Amino acid sequence: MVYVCHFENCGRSFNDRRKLNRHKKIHTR
Ligand SMILES: [Zn+2]
Repeated sequence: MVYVCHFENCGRSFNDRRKLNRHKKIHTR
């Protein structure tokens, strides 16, 4: 349904897992 990348500085809301599974790159390496 909805997914909120409320990381230790982020806060991005998304309406599918694919948007989060691609946003995760902004928190990779
Ligand atoms: Zn995030």
